[PDB]
Amino acid sequence: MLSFQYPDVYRDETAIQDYHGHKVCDPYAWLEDPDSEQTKAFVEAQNKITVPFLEQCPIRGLYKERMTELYDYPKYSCHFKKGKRYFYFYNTGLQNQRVLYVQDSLEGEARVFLDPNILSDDGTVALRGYAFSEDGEYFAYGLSASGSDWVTIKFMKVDGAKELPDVLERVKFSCMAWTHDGKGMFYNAYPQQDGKSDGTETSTNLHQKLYYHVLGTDQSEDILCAEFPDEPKWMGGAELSDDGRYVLLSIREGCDPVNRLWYCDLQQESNGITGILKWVKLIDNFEGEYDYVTNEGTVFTFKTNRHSPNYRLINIDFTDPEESKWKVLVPEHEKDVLEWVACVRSNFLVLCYLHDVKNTLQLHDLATGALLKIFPLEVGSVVGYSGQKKDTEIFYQFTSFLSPGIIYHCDLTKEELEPRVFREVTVKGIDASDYQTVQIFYPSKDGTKIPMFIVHKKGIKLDGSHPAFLYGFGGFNISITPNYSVSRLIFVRHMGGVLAVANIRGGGEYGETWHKGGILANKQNCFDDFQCAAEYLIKEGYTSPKRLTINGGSNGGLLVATCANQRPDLFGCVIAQVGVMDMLKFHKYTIGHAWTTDYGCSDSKQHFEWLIKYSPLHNVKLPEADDIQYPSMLLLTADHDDRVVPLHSLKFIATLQYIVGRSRKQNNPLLIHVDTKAGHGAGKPTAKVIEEVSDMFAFIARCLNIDWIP
Ligand SMILES: *C(=O)[C@@H]1CCCN1C(=O)[C@@H]1CCCN1C(=O)OCc1ccccc1
Repeated sequence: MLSFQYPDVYRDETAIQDYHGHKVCDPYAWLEDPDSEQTKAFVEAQNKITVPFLEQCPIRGLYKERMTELYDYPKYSCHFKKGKRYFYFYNTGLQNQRVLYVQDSLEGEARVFLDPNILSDDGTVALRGYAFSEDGEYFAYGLSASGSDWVTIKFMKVDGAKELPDVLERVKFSCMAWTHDGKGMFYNAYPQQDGKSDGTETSTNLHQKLYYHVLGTDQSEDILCAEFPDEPKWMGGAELSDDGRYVLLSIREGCDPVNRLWYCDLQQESNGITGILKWVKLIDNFEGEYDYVTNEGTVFTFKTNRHSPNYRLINIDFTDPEESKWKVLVPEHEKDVLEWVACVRSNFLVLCYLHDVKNTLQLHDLATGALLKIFPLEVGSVVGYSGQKKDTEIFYQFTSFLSPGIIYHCDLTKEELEPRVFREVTVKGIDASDYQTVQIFYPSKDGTKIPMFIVHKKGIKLDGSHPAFLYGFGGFNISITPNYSVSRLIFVRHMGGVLAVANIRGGGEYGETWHKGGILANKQNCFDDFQCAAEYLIKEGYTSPKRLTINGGSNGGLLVATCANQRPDLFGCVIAQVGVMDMLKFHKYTIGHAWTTDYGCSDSKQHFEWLIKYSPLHNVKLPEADDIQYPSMLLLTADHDDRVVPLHSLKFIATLQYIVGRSRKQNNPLLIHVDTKAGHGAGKPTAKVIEEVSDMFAFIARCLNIDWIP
């Protein structure tokens, strides 16, 4: 199998740090500098062995060809109205980036409004955020290059798609909100910093501020509206109330679903937006989340988790703000999570719930909160929606494991609300009726029942002979719901595989309690839950250890890397994408400081004690038993991944190759592929997406010796 030799990698044996009395050696600390000749040489040498390994077996070509054929289907976003026009995103099939279209009426001819594809040869410049002025006549849009979180905001006049001179730099993790007078827009920007700000730097991002840009002026003239100099990690995002009277500021610190909520009655400004606004600190702590839904005068409707982990809707009257006075409009459900809420047609509320990891959609009355209509959906997820307060209709997109998705439309002006299919596309080549999706609940180590979806060809024998692909994330209140994936379906159909997704703790599937069950001191619950999912698939006969592959990205990369260290005997292959591997230093780079709410921080003695036990980089160790080696492992990262700096994967693979790779019993490959002109993943062009999945499945195919099934 292995016809390559791992590259020489210098070990700085003097790199020792004391963590509250615990000495930790970091021999590859030098890989933290992306710009050094040493790090660049390291990346080149790794890619040098990884690429030929992935490209050698013709199965990569077969997969790539089938992926290009099957992924080539029309992809539409929900239509949405702004002013007197309708807009929608659309990709004919294989365009690198989806294009934004505009039409003057639902029946009118559409025309290209904004095509990101012409901004680069390889589709590496992508739209990242946008906002139309209240009247829909002006448009602001963010552009990111090479996958970086950094954004440059540009502007256009909608009538005639005219490019305007306005350009905003140093924008990142930014809100985009126009004042209803159409004069300008609020946005966030970071102070100037030494070195690069292109996605290849590792510099921590602090002191984000809120600015107001007046259309037709230079950015140097922008008004500073809010800043938190004594709290470097605070981030304040603005949004205008539906009536345009109030600017609502949501201040966050970390990744927990909580925020301070301050407001500014624009009518009360002495002379417009001229400097720091007269903020009224309605909710001035980080004890709960308050997500604006709508307001009627001074009565504000918010979605909250304040003493309601499954979320609920409350009305806070700015004129009688005390908590004891808040009205509960839609009480918290016993088990179902209220995911999001939208106000449409003035007095209707669209509520989307997650019931056992499946979405439900319903219409409620704004005044009473009473249920009015249930919008029927098959088992799956609602991944798109449109319908603001002044709109008289809604569009929503549904997807599932076996269906590319349906876009529905409902005219809310009709006495009898009847949702209708507005757009639907089927993928020729994947007959959804040949497969079935089942949801089971398995007990974890502590007995907690964890949901898991399994997708497989109908009528298979549970004899343990099938290759399996198990996916998990487990963290940040993120719910892993059903979604359509051509790449995974090719694994099922053409590689005879079984797909599994485990809804492990740390996610938001069962509200904030589920989230808390997989963070801080309890992070190990995530790893235990996932390992138990693998054991369930094995015990029930869906697969066997040597045929099992586990995959996860970012926090999911951490998930699979830890599982490889803790239970190498349980998996045959592990693909960790853009994963956090150095749990002792993650907080030091870019936006990593925000993740301490889920993981803790090594600066704390108590936290260090939890972290050191599972940190991937610090737990690589040769399996005790002679008959056990590490599973085949592939780490995937990119040079502009400024979300999770690539040094995580670089130090981790150096460690894996040295400690485990050098052992005689280790025959399974331990590799890394670092892509160029790409980042964490958002905005990645179709061409790159195709290459990435082709790499993943070719790796699985080679390592597990799986034959292609025509
Ligand atoms: C991938 O899971 C990485 C590593 C662990 C957390 N994470 C993220 O990307 C998190 C979770 C999804 C969003 N995110 C993030 O850092 O967003 C940036 C941010 C914006 C605003 C406030 C705080 C953070």
